[PDB]
Amino acid sequence: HMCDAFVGTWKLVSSENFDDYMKEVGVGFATRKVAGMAKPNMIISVNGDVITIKSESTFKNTEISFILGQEFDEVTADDRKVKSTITLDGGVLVHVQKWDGKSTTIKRKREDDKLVVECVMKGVTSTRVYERA
Ligand SMILES: Cc1ccc(Cc2nnn[nH]2)cc1Oc1ccccc1
Repeated sequence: HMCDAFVGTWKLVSSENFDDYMKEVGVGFATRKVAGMAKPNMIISVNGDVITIKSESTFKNTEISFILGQEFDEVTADDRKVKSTITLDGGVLVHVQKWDGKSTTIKRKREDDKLVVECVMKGVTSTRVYERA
């Protein structure tokens, strides 16, 4: 029941400061522009201890499956090869990606009927708000 409130299909409805976040991460111009247009559907499911998060959009379709606290390899939508660990901290899913001596954290939170995604790279945060699809 660990992620009950996250499970479901969610659609992006707003984004703030995402271009700057992507710049800070190192994403190039053309990828930033096409990625920034995307309105993904995020599909979260749980089967036993395995959590799956899919992101489907015109830009890219991605899928990760993981166990909390157990590091895994991820190829991000912008093609970084990262080492990821996802944990639950006080009801927030905290996803840390490490690559090339850099780090970024993506937090997913349930707030009212929304799922809020906060992405941080050094001093730069972006907030992406999803609603149930
Ligand atoms: C690369 C990347 C970094 C951070 C985030 C933030 C995020 N995670 N979940 N919701 N938003 C998304 C990223 O990838 C995508 C960008 C656009 C469309 C599809 C995927």
